Formats: sequence, C-alpha cells, structure tokens
Amino acid sequence: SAKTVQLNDGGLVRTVHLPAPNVAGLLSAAGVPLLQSDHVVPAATAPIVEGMQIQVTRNRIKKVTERLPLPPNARRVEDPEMNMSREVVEDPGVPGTQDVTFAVAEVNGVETGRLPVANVVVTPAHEAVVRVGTKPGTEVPPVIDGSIWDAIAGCEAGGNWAINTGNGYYGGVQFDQGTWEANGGLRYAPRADLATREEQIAVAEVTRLRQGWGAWPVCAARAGAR
Repeated sequence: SAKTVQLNDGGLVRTVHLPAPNVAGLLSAAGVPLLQSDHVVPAATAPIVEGMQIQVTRNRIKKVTERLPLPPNARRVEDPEMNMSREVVEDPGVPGTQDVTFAVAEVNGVETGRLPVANVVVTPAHEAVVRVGTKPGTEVPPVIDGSIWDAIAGCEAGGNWAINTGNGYYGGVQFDQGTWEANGGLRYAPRADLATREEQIAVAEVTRLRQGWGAWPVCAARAGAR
C-alpha cells in the first residue's frame, strides 16, 4: 500500500498512490504497463518501498497511417521514330491517393525513425503514357570501362559530350566525321556530338577494338590507359 511513489515516466513526473507487489505491477495499476522495449529503474520485479523513485523509459514501435499521393502506373508505347536511348513522358497521368502505413519508432513519445510498411489505394491514379524509342539499329550495349571513357572525355572535351567547338572533331571522344560514319555512328545521330554519351561509347568501342586505347594518344596516357 505504498502511496509515496514518484514515477518519472519518459520525463513526466507524477505522484502515485496505488498498491501492487512489484514495480511492473505498479505501472500496470497506473495503466501504463511496461510494453515492448520499455525499461525501468529499479528492476521490474523490485519491491515497492516508500518515497521510492521509479524511472521508466518508453521505447515503442507504432502504426501510423498517412494519406499520400499515389503515382500513376506508366503504360509504355513504342516509337520506332526515336532512338531506344530516349524515353519520353507523353502523358503524365493523374496522381491518385493512398493510405500508407508506416512503422514508427518512438522513444518517450518522440519519433526516432520510420519505415513505410503497407499501402491501400483509396483513389486510383489514372495511367501515364511513357513513349519509348524503338528505331531499329539503335540498341545500345552496356558501357564497359567508363572512368576511362569519362577521363578521355575529362581530357578531350572538358566532359561535355555534346561538344561542337569547331575544328574537325566532334563529341566527348573527339570523333572525326569519317570514322564516326565508317564505324556505324549514323544509326544513332548525324554526328558524334548529337548522340548520347552511351551511343558515342558504342561507336568508339569499335575503334578501340581495332586499335585499342591509342586513338586518343595524349588522352589515353593522361587517363592511364593501356
């Protein structure tokens, strides 16, 4: 029957008159029982003695629900008039609205971390239309090396793959027109510089495989390239 008990609960001091066999019991009776990762000093099974301090930390996870935007699903449509390296958002759709449940981590009633864990759609989004390039012959293989390709760019064009300074050479790896053409560039763009970095590297790797890195004499050196 120990009516002098002071309970620092997650910061909030409070005085308590309830009877119980141990501290957990005491917190149960004040209807603030120890849950989840809650801890306390003295121990949870400790006897109640008079004028006693009881310090509890609340460490919990909590379901919270929020009404957020629901992004539209992308419907793809083919455009064989445009390169496969290009994708365009032709109709962006209409965002809908969802109920996102987050697991929220809280200590002493203050949030410390969250993660989204589920979603029910309330108002459905209307589709978006994404128009993708399908021009035959415009496949682009994956870039292999790169820090090297980017260094020869770094070296030869200051990094600007769309470079048309005015001289004789074009693009990031400084193609001439003859060699850009001989080795297949024209499927991608009339000039090295009107094509994307990845398109350029594809057409360059054809030179590189014939001669190796030595078609960029200064710049394959400055890069550190065999």
